[PDB]
Amino acid sequence: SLSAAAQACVKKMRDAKVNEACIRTFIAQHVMVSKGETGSIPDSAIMPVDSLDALDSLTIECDNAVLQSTVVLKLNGGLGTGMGLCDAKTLLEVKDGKTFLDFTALQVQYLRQHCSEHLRFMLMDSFNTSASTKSFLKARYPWLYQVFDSEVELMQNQVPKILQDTLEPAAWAENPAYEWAPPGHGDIYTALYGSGKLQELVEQGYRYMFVSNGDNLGATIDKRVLAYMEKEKIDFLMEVCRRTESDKKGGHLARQTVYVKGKDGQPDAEKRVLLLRESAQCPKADMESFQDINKYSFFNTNNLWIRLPVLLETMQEHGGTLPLPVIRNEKTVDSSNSASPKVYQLETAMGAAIAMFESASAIVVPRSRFAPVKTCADLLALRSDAYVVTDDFRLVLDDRCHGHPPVVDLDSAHYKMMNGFEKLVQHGVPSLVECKRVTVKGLVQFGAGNVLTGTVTIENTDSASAFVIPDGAKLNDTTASP
Ligand SMILES: O=c1ccn([C@@H]2O[C@H](COP(=O)(O)OP(=O)(O)O[C@H]3O[C@H](CO)[C@@H](O)[C@H](O)[C@H]3O)[C@@H](O)[C@H]2O)c(=O)[nH]1
Repeated sequence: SLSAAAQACVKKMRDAKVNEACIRTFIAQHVMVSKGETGSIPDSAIMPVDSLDALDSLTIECDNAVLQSTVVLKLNGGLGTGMGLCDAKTLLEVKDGKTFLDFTALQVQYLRQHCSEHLRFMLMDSFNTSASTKSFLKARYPWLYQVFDSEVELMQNQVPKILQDTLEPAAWAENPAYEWAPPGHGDIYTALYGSGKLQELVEQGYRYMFVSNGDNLGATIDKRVLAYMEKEKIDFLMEVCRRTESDKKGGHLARQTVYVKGKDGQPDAEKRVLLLRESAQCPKADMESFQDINKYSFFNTNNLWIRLPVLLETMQEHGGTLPLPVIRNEKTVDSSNSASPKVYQLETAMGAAIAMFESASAIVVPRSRFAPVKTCADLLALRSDAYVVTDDFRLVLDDRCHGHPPVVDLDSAHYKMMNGFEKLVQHGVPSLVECKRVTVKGLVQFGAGNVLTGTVTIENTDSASAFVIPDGAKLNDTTASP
């Protein structure tokens, strides 16, 4: 029996024609929250993972059948609020004249010309990113546009922001659209299930799905992963990378120990269960432990593989939902206005599913399968010569980097927003391939042919005047300033 508040959310969602699966999923989360669940996973409750197989040790590729039964999906429904974006992040340029969307399509095309001509490709969009994405494909990749509605787009759900006190759905007279928020990428399972698409794919013979973030262009299908999954009989596989200094926004792997006292005579059998802990799930006042890349050295790339029939059946047996651990995000109904009421926005992360299948597992993969873009600082790295384009169109770190991406640090006051960062490279993107660390303090502007090497800091202590770096400049292990 639901409290009045929960019942009000259900009513609001029904009135707005929200899919039943999404409502059941959101409500179970609301029940948790009402009982005290904050979403936090304390350090005392988890332990490090010390042993995982490595993709580098694999060699056998899957058979044609298995490959043909694999669907590719790219997440594309988030906001780049932190980077001051207002539309799909994937529409931003990555290399001269090419956007994330450009390289994604080229990737699909390449696989359709080489691996499987009928490769099923999908994009999960939000209503905020849907139209922009469709129009881009229509003008640039018509072969994708023509089947956009039929097979490519998965529309994520929308859930109501709830008042922090009573947990009642919040109202915003000025702009009611602000009463709804995306539910996190963890919503993919729910949307796949509720729309009937998950069932449809399984009916058509699809058995696996390879999902990855829209910002990560180093991720494509590796037939060795499929063979490994087939053999080891794994239903869910998370690709994790050895954590570097640059991995601060995202989640890390961890384990807990479960005791399965199975059998007569045989004793306490210990069973390691894995789980994901997003930055937002670390108690705010214990963040340094989440930040210690030695304690938790396995960082989630969000390159996930899921066996569709199994996902479908476990959701069916569980009331038609995937009970992922809730993440309680705090904000105000009108993100911009801090005078607006405080609210909780319940979300889930796609990788949290690793805790939902008995045979779930993780695999360490090389850094080439992970080129993240969470900040403008990451965008700088991706744009610089540090990253290169492969033949199958993935963006990978240059060989000279040794799996070590440049540690970029830009003054949050001038470059956190895309408008600020865009003026920083207005005159050209500095070569960073031979650069291990570059920091920029104060207002600065790169000139053309700028080449950094070793550890380079650029200080503009002056402030009131943009320190414009000369053209052809060359900065090696130094601190350049006016
Ligand atoms: O409701 C949502 C929210 C996000 N996204 C998309 O899904 C990806 C989510 O990534 P983003 O918000 O940029 O990053 P995080 O959620 O902070 O982190 C994810 O990606 C990190 C690797 O970059 C992992 O370490 C984390 O565990 C994983 O949750 C992006 O393509 C988004 O556009 C959606 O489609 N819908």
